[PDB]
Amino acid sequence: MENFQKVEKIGEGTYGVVYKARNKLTGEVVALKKIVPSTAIREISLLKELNHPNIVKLLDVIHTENKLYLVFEFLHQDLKKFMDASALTGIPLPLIKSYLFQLLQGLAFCHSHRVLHRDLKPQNLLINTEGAIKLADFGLARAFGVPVRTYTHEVVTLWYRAPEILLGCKYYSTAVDIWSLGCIFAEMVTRRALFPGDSEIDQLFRIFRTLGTPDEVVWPGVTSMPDYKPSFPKWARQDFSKVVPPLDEDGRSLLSQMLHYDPNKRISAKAALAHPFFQDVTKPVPHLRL
Ligand SMILES: Cc1nc(C)c(-c2ccnc(N/C=N\O)n2)s1
Repeated sequence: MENFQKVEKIGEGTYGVVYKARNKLTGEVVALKKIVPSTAIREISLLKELNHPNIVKLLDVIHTENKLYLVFEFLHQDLKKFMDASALTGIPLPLIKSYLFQLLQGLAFCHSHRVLHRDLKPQNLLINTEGAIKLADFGLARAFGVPVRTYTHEVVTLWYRAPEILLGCKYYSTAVDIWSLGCIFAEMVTRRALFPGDSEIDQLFRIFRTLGTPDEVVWPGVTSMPDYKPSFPKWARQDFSKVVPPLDEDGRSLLSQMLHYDPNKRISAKAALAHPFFQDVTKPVPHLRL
């Protein structure tokens, strides 16, 4: 731990602040996240062996006097920022399409080894001047979870949370990740969050008012879920043409499938890569201001 010299604060996570750190030894620049039991360790240690070009590498795990340290490779920017930096113009489609392609490539990899992220948001997606984007804090939800607030004495984000999770399902699959990504995808195209809910019920209803209130017809077993309430308002499904304009039909189709209520009907990572939308996929370069 005394092998790193803090430089600045890359930000604050839901369970620990992130710092950019100089590696006294190698002298390499790394992302250091401070955070305990043994089960977690065995788990987060297992993540070290998991590596993919689009999965932000967990270089080394460091546990000292009940003070956990995650050492990650460093990337200079996250999508949340890059987006704020492109709100006026907007990310070019070719970059959106590639960013989604690579993201699923990664998702496909993790899910393949049955590793869910549970909490994908732009802020956990990192990019480099070379045109690549990677997933960060992946598989960390399994190790621990989330309090009532956060370490930073605040509150997380529900905006990208799937409905099964919002409805009480305690045994959710990889499908939840596809939902989050699909939301992100939509944000990239419109430059505004899809379901910016400010509470679980707001989150749910906001989702209801766009895709209609679910039921056994489109989501078999939906009424038997823990937090499902028969008294839910019955909204009608809005036209997707009004949701992600001006995205083309290939996009709307692909998105529609990433947002199917029924998790098992929801499109998978491996499958999304073969969807017509990636017929003309390339690898543009971003224009980050460092
Ligand atoms: C929240 C974050 N979680 C991780 C793992 C982050 C991260 C990872 C790599 N590089 C960076 N740096 C971003 N800007 O300087 N941030 S930011």
